Amino acid sequence: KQITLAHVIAAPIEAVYECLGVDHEGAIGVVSLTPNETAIIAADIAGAAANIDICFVDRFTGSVMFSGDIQSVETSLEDILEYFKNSLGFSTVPLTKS
Amino acid sequence: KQITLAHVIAAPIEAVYECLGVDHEGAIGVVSLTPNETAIIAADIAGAAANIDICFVDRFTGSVMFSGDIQSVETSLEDILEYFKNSLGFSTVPLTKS
Amino acid sequence: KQITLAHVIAAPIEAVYECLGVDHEGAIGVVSLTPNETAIIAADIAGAAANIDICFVDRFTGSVMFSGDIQSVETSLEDILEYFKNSLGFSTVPLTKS
Amino acid sequence: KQITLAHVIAAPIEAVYECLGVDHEGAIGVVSLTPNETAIIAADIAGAAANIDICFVDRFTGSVMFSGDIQSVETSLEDILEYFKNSLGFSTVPLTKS
Amino acid sequence: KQITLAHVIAAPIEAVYECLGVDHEGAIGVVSLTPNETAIIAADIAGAAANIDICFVDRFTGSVMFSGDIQSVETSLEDILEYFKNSLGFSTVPLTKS
Amino acid sequence: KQITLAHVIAAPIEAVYECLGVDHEGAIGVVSLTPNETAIIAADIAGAAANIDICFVDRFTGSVMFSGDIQSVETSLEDILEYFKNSLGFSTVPLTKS
Repeated sequence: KQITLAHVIAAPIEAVYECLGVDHEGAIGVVSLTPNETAIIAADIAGAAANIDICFVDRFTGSVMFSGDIQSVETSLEDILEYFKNSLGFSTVPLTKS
Repeated sequence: KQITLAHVIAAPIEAVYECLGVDHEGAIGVVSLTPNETAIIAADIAGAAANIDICFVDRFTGSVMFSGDIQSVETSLEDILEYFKNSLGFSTVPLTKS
Repeated sequence: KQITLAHVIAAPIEAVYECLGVDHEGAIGVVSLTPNETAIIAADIAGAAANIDICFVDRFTGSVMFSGDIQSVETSLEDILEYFKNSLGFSTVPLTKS
Repeated sequence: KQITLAHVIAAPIEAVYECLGVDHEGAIGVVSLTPNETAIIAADIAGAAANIDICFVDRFTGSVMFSGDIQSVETSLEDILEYFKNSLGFSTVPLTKS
Repeated sequence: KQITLAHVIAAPIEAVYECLGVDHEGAIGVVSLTPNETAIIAADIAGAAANIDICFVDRFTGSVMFSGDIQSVETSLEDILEYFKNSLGFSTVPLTKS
Repeated sequence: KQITLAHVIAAPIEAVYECLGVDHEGAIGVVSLTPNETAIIAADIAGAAANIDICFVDRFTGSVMFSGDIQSVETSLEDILEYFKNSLGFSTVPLTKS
């Protein structure tokens, strides 16, 4: 049980927005974890902050992405890292910004 | 022989339901175990409570997911943990809620 | 976390330009990394040099391509390799030219 | 990083030419490699011998095809295998003739 | 590298002939292989027996079909299976009749 | 190699008949399989019961449809499922009625 990425893109670009198909507004939170199925649980905690929009949940690769105000995304990532670490006994990586 | 996840999502969201393709009603039980093939045996015990709906069984990764009323999912997970522990001699993780 | 390709094509040809659909001017930077989703983060750093044009970002295969003056592409690739190595703790391959 | 095919068809037929849409003259060099995006780099090296004509470059499947005199195609395939092996650290298959 | 189908239809029907657009005479050899591009190489070996007529070559799906006397089609399929197995190092399925 | 649909419509309607262009008499057998080209082989086995009429064979999508008495259509579907499973080593879905 590992979270290998819990990243936030503060200021994405047109090509990054167009790729995900979002409103060209806000940060993007990216998460990678193993086992791959737990992307469904991570997506749930990220989606609990109602202003966060789930971009895609891939249960095969273990990937989650979501958009919203920089602050909401950081809280969502922080919440995912905190729960998975303390409750689900995952070994989490530190949060990263670009 | 390990069950590394036996998790229930009590109140999933639109994006989580849409991802699995269910009726946007009920909890979701998630299970990870090794060896990976025994996802077929776990799915059988989860599917024995006839109101539980099997979402996907992955025998390559060792992943099972299923929907239904919060109570049915908990019983299904509890039954899987109890059988695999006592009968199949697995080392099980405690049941988790989100 | 691996960057397996960080390549620059200094002098591409008509068929290579026509394939990507660019202005038949400049070098092409090609990047492959795992996990595949981090193509979104690599594309962001490549797109930060405003004269670089993002050709395609594939989050499923982990592939990024972008065009612009040979010098801009090298800096973009160099920046991607430097950040992913130092910040995101990736194991990067050396930059390559054709 | 693998080149799984680097094949030359010395004497193709009407149906093979008509399928690719070439001048019904010369051999056809076929290349398959992973990652799939590096078909763009292989196409560049094949297209460097100016008498070779690029038929199609598929960056999604990792496929390159090109026509020209039997000798030009062999050199192009030989060059691709040599560069990818020595420079890009690919594990190449032997060249094949039909 | 896999040949998943190498099938012969000994006695096709009006609707099968009309679908392919052939002279309503002879067997039909059907071939599926991965990678998909090698349908071009399979078509070449099938077309080497000059009485065989190439129906379609799909390089995207990896599909080849061709008509002619039952004996010519069997030899063409047998030749494809033998070459791809021994030379191109494919894992071939047994030849099938309907 | 998968048969994903092997369905029979016992009592179709005017709009369904008019859509296919049949004599407004009998059931309709619908089949979906991958690879898509094997629709030609499925159509052959369905067309072997001479009272069955082939509606369309799509080798690109992998789709077959045919009309005739409810009993003939069931036998044709049953025969397709049995052959593809036992001979061609397909993983077949159960037959369905509407």
